[PDB]
Amino acid sequence: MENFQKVEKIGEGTYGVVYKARNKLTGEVVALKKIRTEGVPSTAIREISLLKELNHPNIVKLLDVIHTENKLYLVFEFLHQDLKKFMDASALTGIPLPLIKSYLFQLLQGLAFCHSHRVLHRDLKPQNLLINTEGAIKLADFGLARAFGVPVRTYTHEVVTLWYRAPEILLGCKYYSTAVDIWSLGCIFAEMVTRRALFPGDSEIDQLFRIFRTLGTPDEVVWPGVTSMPDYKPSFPKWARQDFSKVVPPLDEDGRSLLSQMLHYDPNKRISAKAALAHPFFQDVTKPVPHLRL
Repeated sequence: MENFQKVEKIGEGTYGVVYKARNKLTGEVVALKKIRTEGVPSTAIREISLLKELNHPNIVKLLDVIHTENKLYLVFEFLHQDLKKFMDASALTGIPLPLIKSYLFQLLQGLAFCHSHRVLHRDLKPQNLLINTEGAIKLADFGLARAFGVPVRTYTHEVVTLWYRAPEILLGCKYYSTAVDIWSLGCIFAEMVTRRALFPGDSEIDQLFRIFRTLGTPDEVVWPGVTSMPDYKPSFPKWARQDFSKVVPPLDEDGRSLLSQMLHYDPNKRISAKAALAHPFFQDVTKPVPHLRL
């Protein structure tokens, strides 16, 4: 750490505490994440290391991976604000549609890039979407999920957010696909629009039932194979699907259409990041600048 000039805490991540730090030599200001060890898995080291090559305007750059004394530190490019803070800040008037559309468009490009490289996020949420004064938005922590493992109960017992988890994950499918990220982003899109989380579950079953209550309990017609999923129970209540117009008012039909394809139950039917970028909803996309108070 003596390589940095007085580092200061700025939050708690899934794996550990996140600090803002300045490199004593380069003068560069960066984000420093200490990963919470049994000597740290070599398997994880090589996988995380590969992410250093994933460069894209909409992906938070992984600068370095430092392994020392059973300790793993990840050095990332620093951005001053996250979408969760920005949404809370925009709570009164709501984020303007052009800015919501620009952010969604950029996030889909970031997802398309990662997915075309066989890298999945698996834990997307407003907190790991960082923005800057230029109107850019970037995905943070891509690939860390598969690199390490699924969350459970951190040293700080930090309550893991389930709000953006895809249904196939909740129903016990062990083989996650790129579709889980599209689901999460759909949930985030809905949240920017309505200013309220779409599915704020307080437990895994409550999360699943909130999804069922809004999109309808899935069956073999809409999701072939769903009744044979590991955690599926014939006892799940059967809720009828609600009208999308009631889901994200007052989003227009282009937006409602895209969200519906992002929220398809069948991971195989769910729209890919690539196809989503070509949806009519983005026909008039622009890049407005947000008003950030740093």
